[PDB]
Amino acid sequence: ATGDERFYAEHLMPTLQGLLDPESAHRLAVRFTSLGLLPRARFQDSDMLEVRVLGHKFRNPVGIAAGFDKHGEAVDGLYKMGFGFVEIGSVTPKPQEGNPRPRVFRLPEDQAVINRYGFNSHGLSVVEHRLRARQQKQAKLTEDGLPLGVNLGKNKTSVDAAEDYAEGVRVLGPLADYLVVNVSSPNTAGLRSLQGKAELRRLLTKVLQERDGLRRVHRPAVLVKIAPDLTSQDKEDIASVVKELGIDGLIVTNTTVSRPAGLQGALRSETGGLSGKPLRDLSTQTIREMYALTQGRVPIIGVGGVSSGQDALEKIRAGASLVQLYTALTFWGPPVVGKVKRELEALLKEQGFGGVTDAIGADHRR
Ligand SMILES: Cc1cc2nc3c(=O)[nH]c(=O)nc-3n(C[C@H](O)[C@H](O)[C@H](O)COP(=O)(O)O)c2cc1C
Ligand SMILES: C/C(=C\COC(=O)C(C)C)CC/C(C)=C/Cc1c(O)c(Cl)c(C)c(C=O)c1O
Ligand SMILES: O=C(O)c1cc(=O)[nH]c(=O)[nH]1
Repeated sequence: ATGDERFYAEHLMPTLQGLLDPESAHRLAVRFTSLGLLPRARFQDSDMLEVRVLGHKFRNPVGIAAGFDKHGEAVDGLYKMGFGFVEIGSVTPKPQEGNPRPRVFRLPEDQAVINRYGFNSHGLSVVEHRLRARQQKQAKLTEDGLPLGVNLGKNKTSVDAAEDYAEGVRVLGPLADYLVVNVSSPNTAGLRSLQGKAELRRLLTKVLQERDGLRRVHRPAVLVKIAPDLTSQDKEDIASVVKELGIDGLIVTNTTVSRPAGLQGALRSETGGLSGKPLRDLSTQTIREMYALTQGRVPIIGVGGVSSGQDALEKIRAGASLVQLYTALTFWGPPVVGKVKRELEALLKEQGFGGVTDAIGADHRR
C-alpha cells in the first residue's frame, strides 16, 4: 500500500470528519471532486480489469454508486479519481428539497452511514442541461471504456410513479449509457412497494416501451436497483419479471432498513438506509440469490460495503459483473479507489483467473 492511502485513512479523513457535519462534508466532497482538487490517481488499469457488459466496455469494474453525485456535478472528477464508470442520481422529475436536516449520520465504529436524504434533487431539467454541456466529451469517454449511468427516482407528491420514471427515460435516457429504475430507496413512502410483481411488471413495461422509442444512438440499457430487505418471494418475482420483460440488468443492492445485531454507533437507531460494512454480506448474498434466479444470464452490478479488493472479488464471484462503492470513499477518501483495484488485480492472479470476466459467478461453478 502507498503512503497516500494510509495518510487519508488514518489521519486526513478522520480529522476532517471530526470538523465537518456529514451533509457539509458531502457537499464539500462534491465541490472538491468537481474542481479536480483530488490527489493524483497513480493506478494504471491493466487489461485484466476490463469488462464487456451492457453493450459497453468498462476499463475497470469499480464504479461510484448513486447518491454521491445526485445532480451530475462531478462526473469528470469521478473518472479522474479512477472509477471505471460513474452513476449519477437519483434524479426526480421536478426539483425537490428532500427531508429536513440533519438527514445523514456517520457510524464510525461500524464503518457505516445512515441516510434519509429523501431524493433531494435538482430535477430532470437542470441535470439534462448539465449533461448536455458535456455530452460529446461523455461519448468519447464511453468509447474509451468509461460509461455513464443515470439513476431515476420519483417525486414525493407524484400521483403516478410509472409516469415519473417514464419522464426520466425520455429526458435523461438519451444522455445515459444505462438507466436505473430505482424502486428501492427506503426514504420515499410507498416506493419499495413498486418492487412487487404486478406493480413492477406494469412499471417496467412502460419504462421499456419509452426506452425502445429512443433513437438507436441514444438508447440506454435499463437496470432495476433492488433492496437488500426483500423476501424470498419478492426476489423470485423480480427475477421472473426481469426475464419476462428482458430487463438488461440488476443493481444489487440499495441501503438496508434492517439494523444488524452488533452495531455500535451512537446513531444506529436513526431512521434511514444503512450503508457500509454492516450491509456488505447481506448485499453479497442478495447478488448470489439473484444470479442463481436469473441463471447467470442477467448482468448484476454489485454494491454494498465494498472497501477492498476482497470485498469486490466476493461480489464478482457471487455473480456481479461490475461493482460500486460509496460509503468506503466517505471514510478512506479518494485513495480507496486505487486500493480496491490493485487488491482486486492481485487476488485475481492469486486465484488463477485470467481477468475479471473469468471470475464472474465463479462460486456457482465450484
Ligand atoms: C448518503 C447516501 C445517499 C444515497 N443516495 C442514493 C440515491 O439517490 N439513489 C440510489 O439508488 N442509491 C443511493 N444510495 C445508495 C448507494 O447507491 C448504495 O446502493 C449503498 O450506499 C450501498 O453501497 P455502499 O455500502 O458502498 O455505500 C445512497 C447512499 C448513501 C450512503
Ligand atoms: C473534501 C473533503 C475530503 C476529501 O475527500 C473527498 O473529496 C472524497 C470523500 C470524495 C472533506 C469532507 C469529508 C470529510 C467528506 C467525507 C464524507 C462524509 O464524511 C460523509 Cl458523512 C458523507 C455523506 C460524504 C458523501 O460524499 C463524504 O464525502
Ligand atoms: O435520497 C435518498 O434518501 C436515498 C435514495 C436511495 O435510493 N437510497 C438511499 O439510501 N437514500
